[PDB]
Parts: sequence; structure tokens; C-alpha cells
Amino acid sequence: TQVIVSPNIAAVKQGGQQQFTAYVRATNAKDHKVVWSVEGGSTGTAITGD
Amino acid sequence: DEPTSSTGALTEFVKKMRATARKLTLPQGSRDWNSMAVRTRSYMEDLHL
Amino acid sequence: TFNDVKTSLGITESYDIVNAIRNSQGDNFKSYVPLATANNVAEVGAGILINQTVQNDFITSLVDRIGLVVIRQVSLNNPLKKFKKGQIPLGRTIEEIYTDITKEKQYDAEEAEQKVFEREMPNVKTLFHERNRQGFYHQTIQDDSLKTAFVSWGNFESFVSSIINAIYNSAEVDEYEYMKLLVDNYYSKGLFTTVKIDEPTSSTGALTEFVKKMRATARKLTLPQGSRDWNSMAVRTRSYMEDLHLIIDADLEAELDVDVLAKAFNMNRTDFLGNVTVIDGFASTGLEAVLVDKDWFMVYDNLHKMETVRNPRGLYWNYYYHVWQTLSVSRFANAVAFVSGDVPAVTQVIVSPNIAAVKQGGQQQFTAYVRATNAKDHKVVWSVEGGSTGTAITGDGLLSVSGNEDNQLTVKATVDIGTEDKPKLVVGEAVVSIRPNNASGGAQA
Repeated sequence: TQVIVSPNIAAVKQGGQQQFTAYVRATNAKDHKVVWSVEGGSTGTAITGD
Repeated sequence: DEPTSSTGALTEFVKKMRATARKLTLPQGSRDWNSMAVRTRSYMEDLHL
Repeated sequence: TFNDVKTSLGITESYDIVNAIRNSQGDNFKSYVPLATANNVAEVGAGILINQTVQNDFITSLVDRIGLVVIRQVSLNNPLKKFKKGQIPLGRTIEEIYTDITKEKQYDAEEAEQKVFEREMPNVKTLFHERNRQGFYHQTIQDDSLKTAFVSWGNFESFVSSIINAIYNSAEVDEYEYMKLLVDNYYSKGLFTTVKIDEPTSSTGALTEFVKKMRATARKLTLPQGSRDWNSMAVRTRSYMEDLHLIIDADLEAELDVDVLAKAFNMNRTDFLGNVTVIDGFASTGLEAVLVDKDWFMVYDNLHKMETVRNPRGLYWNYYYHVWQTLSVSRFANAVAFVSGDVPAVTQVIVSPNIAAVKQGGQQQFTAYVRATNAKDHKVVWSVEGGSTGTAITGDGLLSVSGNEDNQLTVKATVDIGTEDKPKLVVGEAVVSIRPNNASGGAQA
């Protein structure tokens, strides 16, 4: 039903990092996989599958 | 959901907690919170989390 | 005295604000163009170091005077003075003693009829402190010669007292610095309980987690039943919230203050709880935010003495401010350091009593306390490293002395961390005095 990336709002210092966690509000625990993605910026910005 | 793992987990925990606590104090009582399966009622003043 | 000296001296000059700049382009500096004496004002805008004689502009034989003398005064004070524990007149060493709890015995009537006088030693630990800094401040005042540099006694006297104010200002500075040293030292000894954090400034999330950890830790430190950890003696202690102090490194404050407290709708819920004190220290790497019991500092005064002497022949006084102090901290008192950057899996291992003292052929059960920064494993390997007889500590801390032991032992509690081909040991230890067991020795059978 919904996904709550937990850090609602965060500021990140250039050169740093911030792990975000997606809480998946759902019915049954059907092993719903989560796809991480980040938009905007340059190629120096990326996000892992965690 | 082992909430320290996420603010969403935390939130859900809180929701379930407040909900549960309310259920424990509903006027009519319930058997589902006892190990004897007897109709009881607790009070917020008596609840201890 | 001095002859002619150029206007500048310590001027490195970022740029020529005068001609090359003010007198160049009609840009920002254009605003200084209408000024008539700007060149002069700039020339000596920062003041000068040597007041070279200046003859009066009207009467060349008159000399321009010095209209005003401003003696400035300061009072430097040690922020940490509040943690001083008192004065020590006689003696060098301070002994700190702390008892501990024991294990409940099962009630049993019939088996205890032979055990009325059975005995059990109290679990008590100690640690020591001793006088440390012994220094002094030497300061000379040549009053009778100083008189030549003044006109009014108000300034003369103020100046003399100024010199005296340097004394004690320097003491406050040093005292402070040494107390910071104690923190950094205790840290370098791996003694603070380490709470790994991510550099708060790298993200508001990191900062937030830091805040959580702070408050969580503060709570744990004050739980009524106390706790075995949070200190370097591995003793069960308990602190009071009002007795916790949190030492913050300058900038960290602003980080918190601006990003969190400013936005916190209910401020108090993100408050650091303990007595926050801001410093400029933690002269190390990753050390930030130190949370300690107010009795963690063990600072005592041993000597505060101002000696003076005058040299009739030479018209001056020497002042000697002797300051001797005991500088140390308690390992019983709770002490937690938050550390950013990577840390070791284990910072230290505590081996129950540091002084066992056991008779020949006896035994001592030891427990190792591992101060892991992670949350897993770290099984302890035990070793005696003393003599080589029947002495042989078990797979846990049970010592097993040996009827023929006679060398003091050194119980090792080893935590092997890292890759098998690049292992690293974190080792805690304790020593065992060996007492002869008298009877039941020699030969047996």
C-alpha cells in the first residue's frame, strides 16, 4: 500500500553519505523487494541497493 | 517490525501499541489478553509498558 | 633605542588597497575614491608598532605627545574549574575504593549445618591517583624602572597589576588545558566506553542518530539497577542525570543547534539531557561528545603558593606562582565517548580482579568484559603466561594455580579480531600473587 523512505527530509554534506530505509507498509509479507533510485544532480551522485 | 530498524517500523509499533492499549481497556472487556481466556478489563492507569 | 622603521613590518599584504586598487578601476573600491586622506588612513589604519618621534607640524621644535594610554585587561578562566574536587595538604596518593555486589546463595538447611562459618570475600576493587603537575610561573617586575614609562599613577599601577593578572591567567589556561589532556589521555588509553557514530556533520541523519545515541546512553547510565558496563573497572554503577555532564566540541553545538534544535517543535525531546558544557578540545581523531559522571574528574590542589623575592641591587621583584596539582580521572565513574570514524571491533578487555592473589594449588574464577563497538561474538581466549608446571587456566576464566607455582601470574584475556592471515589481538589482563600453601605439599601419596 505504501513505502516510507524513513528520512523524510535530510541534508547531506558533499562527499558524504546517507543510508535511507524503506519501510514497506503492506498486507502479507510476500518478500517485496525494494528498488532504490536517486534523481537529479550529476554522476557523482548514486545510491546502492541498500 | 523491530522498529529501531526504521522510523516506519517505529511508527507502526506506536500505532499497534496505542491500539493494543486501548483494546486492553475497552469497557466490555475481553478474553484475548488473558492466559486464562477470561473476560477482563485493564485501565490505562494500571497499564505498564 | 630605535632608529627609523618602515610603516609595515608584519604586513604580509593580500593586496595593495591603495594605488593599485583604490586608484585603479571604478568597481567596488570606487566608493573610497571621494575620500581625501584614504591613502594615509590606510597606510596606518591598523596602528603602528613603534612610536617614532614626531615633531609638531607647526612648531618643528615641539614634539607631539601621547594623549592617551589604554591598558587593557583580561580575565581568563577555566571552564572546567567546576570539576575540581578539593585540596590535598599532605600525601601524594589518593586511594579510591569501590565495593561491588555478589551472588545469591540457595537456601539449604541440612547442608548448611557444616557451613555456618563458611566465608566469602567481598567483591571490592581499588584504583589510585597521584600528584602530577608540579610547575610554576616566573614573573619579574622592575617597578622602579617601569615608572619611566608612565605619567599617571593610575596607569602605572594598573600596569603593574596587569603583570600580576598574567599570573593566574596563565594558570587558568594551563589548568584547563591539562584537564583536556586528561580526557584525551583516558581516550588514548582505550578506556572510555566507545559509542561509534557517523560524523554528524556529514548528514542531518547522522546527527539525528547521534542525538538518539546520546539520550539513550544517558538513560542507560541512570537506570536504578545500575550497570556493569560504562566504566573501565567493569563494576556495577549508577549515575544520576544531574550528575552527568556532556562535553561538546564547539562547532558540534552549532551543528545541533542550527539543524535540530531550531526545528524541533518540542525542543526538550532532542535535548542532550546532561549538563552540556562546550569546549574547544578533544585533540584527537574522531573523539567528540564525552559523557561523564561529575565525579569522573579527580582533580585536586596540592599547592598554590606565591613566593616573592626582591633583588635590592637590581630594583625588581620576582614572583613565583607554584601550582602543584593531582590530575586524574576515575575509572569507577562512568565515562562514555562518542567516536566518529572507524573504530576497532573491541576497545578493551577487563579481567575481573586485577589482583587475584591465590595460594598454591588454588584457583580463581575470572570473567572478561569485552568492550565491543559492534554487537557480536568476540570470544575470549585465556592464558596464564606465568610459570610452567600444573598451572593452567581453563577454557574460561578459571585459573588453576598449581601446587608448585611460585611466579606471579598474568592472566590474559585475548580477543582475536580481523582476518586469520592478518589477526589483531585485544588483550586485557590481571595479575596473580602466589602464596605458598604450606601443608599438603612436598610429596603426595
